[PDB]
Amino acid sequence: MISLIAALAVDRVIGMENAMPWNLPADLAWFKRNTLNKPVIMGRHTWESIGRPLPGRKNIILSSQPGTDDRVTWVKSVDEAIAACGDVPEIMVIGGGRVYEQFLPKAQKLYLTHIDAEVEGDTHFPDYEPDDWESVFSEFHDADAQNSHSYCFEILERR
Ligand SMILES: NC(=O)c1ccc[n+]([C@@H]2O[C@H](COP(=O)([O-])OP(=O)(O)OC[C@H]3O[C@@H](n4cnc5c(N)ncnc54)[C@H](OP(=O)(O)O)[C@@H]3O)[C@@H](O)[C@H]2O)c1
Ligand SMILES: Nc1nc(=O)c2nc(CNc3ccc(C(=O)N[C@@H](CCC(=O)O)C(=O)O)cc3)cnc2[nH]1
Ligand SMILES: [Mn+2]
Ligand SMILES: [Mn+2]
Ligand SMILES: [Mn+2]
Repeated sequence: MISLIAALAVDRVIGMENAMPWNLPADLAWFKRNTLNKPVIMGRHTWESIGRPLPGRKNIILSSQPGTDDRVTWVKSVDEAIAACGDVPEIMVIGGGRVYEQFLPKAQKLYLTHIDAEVEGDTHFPDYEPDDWESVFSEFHDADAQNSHSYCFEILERR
């Protein structure tokens, strides 16, 4: 099973200048809980944005060019990325925009955080078709001293 996990600001913005400008510790904790002990697939730009391997997860990087770091696994196509995960129950695709576009048709589940923040961005989460997806979990949180915007955790499953 393939799942996508992402945090979206207003208008589906996910990034600006290869960075995420907001800081929401509760959402990073949600990201860790839902990805730990699973393989994670990311594109090369997202690898450069994170800047280090994510511990406790098999890190798989998509790039057309040879890898430059043997602490992670480098693959050259979507099919190779999936194969490199082996026989696991759930593969987590962690972006960025171009990678989400390619894996969305193959995904059964979306883990989305909707952040109430207006962000100038240059990268967006793909338009998906709402009729194809059923919301099976949602949890709203007001802003607090640690998290400066309100946010909604949602899990959607392909109908
Ligand atoms: N808010 C969130 O949830 C979230 C999550 C992830 C990322 N982001 C943000 O998203 C932005 C990065 O997204 P992006 O769309 O620019 O880049 P991306 O999807 O991270 O990376 C694209 C790169 O991945 C490689 N790639 C993708 N598909 C491939 C394929 N089929 N075969 C081989 N290589 C492939 C290529 O690398 P080569 O050029 O080396 O071939 C391509 O240039 C940043 O702003 C980051 O902060 C946000
Ligand atoms: N909901 C969501 N939020 C994100 O921030 C996010 N980020 C990415 C890609 N970028 C990043 C950037 C930083 C870390 C990171 O530092 N993660 C730590 C945080 C642990 C914690 O804060 O408790 C990790 O070990 O996962 C992960 C992914 C992909 N999907 C996402 N999905
Ligand atoms: Mn092929
Ligand atoms: Mn197999
Ligand atoms: Mn806000």
